[PDB]
Amino acid sequence: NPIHDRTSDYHKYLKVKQGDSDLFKLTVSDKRYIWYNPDPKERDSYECGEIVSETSDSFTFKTVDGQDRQVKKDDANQRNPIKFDGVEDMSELSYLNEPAVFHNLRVRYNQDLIYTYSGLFLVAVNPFKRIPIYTQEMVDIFKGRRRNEVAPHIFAISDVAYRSMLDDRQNQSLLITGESGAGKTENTKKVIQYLASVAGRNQANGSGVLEQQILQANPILEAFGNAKTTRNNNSSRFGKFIEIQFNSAGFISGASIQSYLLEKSRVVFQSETERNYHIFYQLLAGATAEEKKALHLAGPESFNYLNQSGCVDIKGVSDSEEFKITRQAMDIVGFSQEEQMSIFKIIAGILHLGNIKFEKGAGEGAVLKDKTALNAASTVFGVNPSVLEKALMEPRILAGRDLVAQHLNVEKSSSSRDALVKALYGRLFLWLVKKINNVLCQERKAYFIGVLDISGFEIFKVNSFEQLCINYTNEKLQQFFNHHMFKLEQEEYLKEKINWTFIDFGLDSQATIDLIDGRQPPGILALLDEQSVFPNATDNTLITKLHSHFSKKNAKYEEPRFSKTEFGVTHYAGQVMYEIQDWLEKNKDPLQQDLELCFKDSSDNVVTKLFNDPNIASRAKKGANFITVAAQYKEQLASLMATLETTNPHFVRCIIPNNKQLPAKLEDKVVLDQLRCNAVLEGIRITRKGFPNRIIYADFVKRYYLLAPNVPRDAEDSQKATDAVLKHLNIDPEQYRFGITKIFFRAGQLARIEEARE
Repeated sequence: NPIHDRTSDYHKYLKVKQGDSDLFKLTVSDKRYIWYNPDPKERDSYECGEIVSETSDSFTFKTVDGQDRQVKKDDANQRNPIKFDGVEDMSELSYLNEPAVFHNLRVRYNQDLIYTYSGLFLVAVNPFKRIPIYTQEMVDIFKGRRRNEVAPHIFAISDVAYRSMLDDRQNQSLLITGESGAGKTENTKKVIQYLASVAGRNQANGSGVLEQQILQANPILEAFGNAKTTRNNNSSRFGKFIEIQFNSAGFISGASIQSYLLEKSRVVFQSETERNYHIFYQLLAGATAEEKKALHLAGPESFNYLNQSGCVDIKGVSDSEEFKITRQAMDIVGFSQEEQMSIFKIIAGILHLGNIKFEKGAGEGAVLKDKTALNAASTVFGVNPSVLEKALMEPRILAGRDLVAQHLNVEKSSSSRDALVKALYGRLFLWLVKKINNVLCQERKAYFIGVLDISGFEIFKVNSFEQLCINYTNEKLQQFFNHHMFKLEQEEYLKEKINWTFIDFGLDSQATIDLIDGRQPPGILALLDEQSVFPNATDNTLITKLHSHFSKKNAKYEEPRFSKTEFGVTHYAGQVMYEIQDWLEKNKDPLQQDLELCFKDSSDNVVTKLFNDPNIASRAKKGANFITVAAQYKEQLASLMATLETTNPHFVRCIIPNNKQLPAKLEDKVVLDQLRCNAVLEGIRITRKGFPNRIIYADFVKRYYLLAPNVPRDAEDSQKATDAVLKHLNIDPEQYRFGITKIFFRAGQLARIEEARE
């Protein structure tokens, strides 16, 4: 049942059902169409045309409503011949317009074919349905297969990365990106699944204990890193760089996980129709009778951190059941049964801190009249409720050389409480991953295949400091792609006898990067850092600086017309308006030293290494105190790229067909503007300067042969074996760059040579 049997699930679900015959009796076209739009202003809605007057000025195409508009060779989105509809590689489409590219994966999608190669890119549209293509029988089919040797699948790009590591003896990397809830996380899971198979270490068919530890380090991270949102009922609230390490033989020997940008806010505040992290709900419905009273728990709605968001129980699964796999995977990877209670006690404590309703007392300054929830909160932790009490409403400050206790109003006595909660969860999660690495990362890793999982550019309603970071990361990854293209493009420029004219891109992406992290002149991240060192500077002066540095003095910068708090940065994808607000606070992650030294000596074995160890409770020591959140981010990002540059990358781009989570719903607007949020199309357009028919070597030699007296069927060398149907037919040095060595083909004008009778 290989590529041979046409009645296998492989042919059924991953292939376009293959007719019979082949010759002049298969769908044939003898005319020409075009992609126009019925609505002039509305861009994302197109329709089939008809081209009736050629004249090299414009195209006077017919319509379907009977009328006859016009257009020239600047917008004419000439549609590809129908024999192309369905192609697995868009790298062959004679025309590369926006609608053309949308139509292909549109046809692919209606046939449940969600994977499609676009150049060196791997495109995958979220099916919102159960396609049975992830079986063990499926994995065995991709083993030892080549890209052009099989159909497009996450397994195809996985195997290829694995084979290259064994052959070229180089390191590999996968870059899976896209909007949240668009396919990723799941794709990256399939990558690990496949690799656990081909490079598995079990006698007969299974895991070798080690493999499971890896396969099980996943349920845990989703329990703390996932939650239901408006995009997906699982949606990842963090980025991650997973490194799968091997030995020389090609056997999986260990792995290591890297974490980024955890959504600390979700803990304290979930949005409408959304819910908090899974771990909370799995605990409540999961913990047995005695465990509930042990930590003083009650209903999943009697907690201020889980009730205001108008939703609790999700539609499709339970929670107590998935709490089984959580504690199950927790003891497979290795976590003391007591260390697991410790983890839960914090998850439980967090709930009670959210239940501390601060009330007003004598004039300003709050009062916790009802010491009910705090006591319980302080119980599970192991801290002094008395000192915790006033360390949260009467912290000391170092104003001058005086160190004075200070009563706080409700707003600031509540903010400090939420800041305490975030810090805890953000460190616990930072502790989880840490324990997992020491159980899976290694000492003498031979080679590794890395899987970067993070979202690309994203324009929300209100962009804040966390959006600046990822958009800053994307600017580099997108620069990494365009740069990687040079190297290769130049290579196959060499073995063609005739070599192409040196061509450069200095990459206009460097400008935006300078605007963000530049040193001299200072960039956003720089000016922001100088503004944070002062125990004084506000959010007004913060933006006052930027506007005085970049307004009318920087191309990528823009000052809003009527807005008094924002600024716009022109990225690769477009302009994004950023709101200032609490950047000055979140850039330092302040935590009143009293709450720090309050927890720093508690009764527990887990909650203490969170406050006592600088590897988890602090940042790099240089000059004054430790560094800023933005400083650490620039550093880690830079480190990420250092590794990436050492590897041979593969690019996967996830897509969502609709904002409703429905199958068979391919929205033009939604899907179309998503092919530009990413550029998977422009990736090929750069090769269009040479050849846009990218495929293997020469096929006109080994495909056609019936054509009228011109080229024979079998000639001597695949280079000039067809030395007539593509030259003496109105051609000369001006098409495909084939001298005497190697090349790829050119199909731009390909339409006059074939389309009628043989």
